[PDB]
Amino acid sequence: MNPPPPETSNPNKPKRQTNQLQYLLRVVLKTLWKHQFAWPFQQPVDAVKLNLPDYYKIIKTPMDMGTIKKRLENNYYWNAQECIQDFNTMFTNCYIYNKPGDDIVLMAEALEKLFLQKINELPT
Ligand SMILES: CC(C)N1c2cc(Nc3nccc(-c4ccccc4)n3)ccc2N(C)C(=O)[C@H]1C
Repeated sequence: MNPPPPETSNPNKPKRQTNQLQYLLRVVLKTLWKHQFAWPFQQPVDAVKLNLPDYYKIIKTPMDMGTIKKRLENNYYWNAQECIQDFNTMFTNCYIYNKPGDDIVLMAEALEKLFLQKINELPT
């Protein structure tokens, strides 16, 4: 049931290491990574382990912080907005598949609040 994980290395993509991208890796992701509620988002959803054969039949653009981290470390992104879009996909996937008030949603919401606080001001 588990599809292959999203791509994290692509030598053909045009890469950059902007100040903003470095900050997203060194400050934003690494602080989120240590949050008490980070653990469900640190790797792709393992639908086999969770016995959720429906998950990837609903969520067609999966994303997780482990993937974002590998992408940042591989300079996969051209700008910070591309990386922020991946974070937003991760959060939105959770809000789509689950319902308001579910425990996993409360965890995603806590992470998102921290994420939005940290990216409110980015380097120049
Ligand atoms: C809804 C839940 C299945 N959920 C999820 C689960 C995990 N991992 C995990 N492992 C053991 C127990 C639990 C668990 C069990 C009952 C209540 C709350 C958590 N969750 C990792 C990520 C996700 N995300 C991001 C989702 O959107 C969906 C797929």
